[PDB]
Amino acid sequence: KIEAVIFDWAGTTVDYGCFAPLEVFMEIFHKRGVAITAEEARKPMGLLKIDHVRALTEMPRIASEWNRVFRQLPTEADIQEMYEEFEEILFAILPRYASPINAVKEVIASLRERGIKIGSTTGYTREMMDIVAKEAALQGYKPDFLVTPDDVPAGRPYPWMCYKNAMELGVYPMNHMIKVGDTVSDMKEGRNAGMWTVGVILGSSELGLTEEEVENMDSVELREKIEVVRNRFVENGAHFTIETMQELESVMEHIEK
Amino acid sequence: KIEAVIFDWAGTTVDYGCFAPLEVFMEIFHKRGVAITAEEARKPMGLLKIDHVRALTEMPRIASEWNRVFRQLPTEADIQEMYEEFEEILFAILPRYASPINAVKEVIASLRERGIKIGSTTGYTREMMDIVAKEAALQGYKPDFLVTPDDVPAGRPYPWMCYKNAMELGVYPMNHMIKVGDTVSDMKEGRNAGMWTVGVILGSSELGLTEEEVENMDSVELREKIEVVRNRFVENGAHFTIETMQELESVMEHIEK
Ligand SMILES: [Mg+2]
Ligand SMILES: [Mg+2]
Repeated sequence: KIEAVIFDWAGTTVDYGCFAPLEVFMEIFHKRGVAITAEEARKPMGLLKIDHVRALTEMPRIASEWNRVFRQLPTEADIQEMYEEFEEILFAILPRYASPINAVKEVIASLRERGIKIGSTTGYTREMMDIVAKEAALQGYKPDFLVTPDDVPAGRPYPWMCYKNAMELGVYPMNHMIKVGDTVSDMKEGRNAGMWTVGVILGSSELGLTEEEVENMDSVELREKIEVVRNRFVENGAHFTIETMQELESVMEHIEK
Repeated sequence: KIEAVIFDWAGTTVDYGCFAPLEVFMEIFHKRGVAITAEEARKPMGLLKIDHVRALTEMPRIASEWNRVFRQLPTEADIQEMYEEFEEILFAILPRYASPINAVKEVIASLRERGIKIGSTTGYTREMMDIVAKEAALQGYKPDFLVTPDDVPAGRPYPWMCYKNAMELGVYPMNHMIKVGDTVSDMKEGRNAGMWTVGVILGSSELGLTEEEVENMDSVELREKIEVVRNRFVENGAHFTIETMQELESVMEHIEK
């Protein structure tokens, strides 16, 4: 029944905990004397990078501190300067985050043996993806297809990129495909496309932890942050949720019944 | 609630009985000393033209007859040559086959007044549609969007053309769109695409009759042929069937339940 699985990139396939963008947003502000925290930086993590910045700008705690430094509130010009800077820095360090999350590679290998096609969509622009995809392929991961917002009329949560994949992979109907992501938007997109939607937890942008803090966190404590997200997913359309990609072929087996 | 209707062209919105291609397909085979019947000629109607030709040669009855006449099955060269001919003959007559089927325009206008999007897919190439769509517009019919196989990996039965229509009209999921066509390939295209599928009988390729033949036929005989086409559309996936486009609106309402 299931002939293809469509994977997201950041916090699903690579970039454990999806920090690259977080790391950058913090820098552009820190260098302006208005240092923000991972929480509020990740707070928006889900909309256009351009609008993501503007969001931080309108965050009362940040807005005030900005008006303290520059003796004035952010200007549409500032947003545009901070956005240009965001990209330049992101391009620069994107390679350092393009490593396949330790579990994933073997999983992909297993699915390909079952004759199951591998697709993918993303929030990163084609420019960014070129860089991310290149480093990931060297490091062992390369989907059969990839699409970015640039390829379509609009990115997430629209199902456009998902249809493009089905088109190229040659798979139909949409319920013969699974969408796997690490954020609310990933769930929306999956449903809007009429496909089986799943959500990874450990290493997601939602769980926001690094491999380090995960391997060295209080079990009880961690087993709780996992739920604030696993639940968070189902509350957005995830026909299912998995702590790790190691549970993927299992969900497939379930679905196919 | 439905938001868009994707109409096929010939036999559905224009060219009553889809006659434009008919004699060209029979002519190309008749020059080789291999006669075919309209039924055969019409079987693959709706598919991309080159595919339609290849499909004809695939047909046992025809393949055997060709093998017997030439002492070998049809070749890619044969196919490619007949196609080159098919195009020459078709192009010089296409303008004469872009007239809207009688009451279709009232329907369309009614759909628009209800805020419904109008998309379309076809088996004709982009070059062919240039002629057909131009003439159709002058005669008052012009959907919001048009898609030929030249815009996607493949034509019918694949649901690719339907997805582009969805991307353009910005409608999702596919279950919010209805597909209307006059052939078997139109039916398989709707179910494959995951939308509500409908087949129109009077004027359809499948009915293969002209307006004269339909208004001057033994009523009893007529209702009987309608039944075969009808049974045929369903047999191939149609969710509902209608005799004319006047019924469409009503089937939409039924579905909205
Ligand atoms: Mg992501
Ligand atoms: Mg037709």
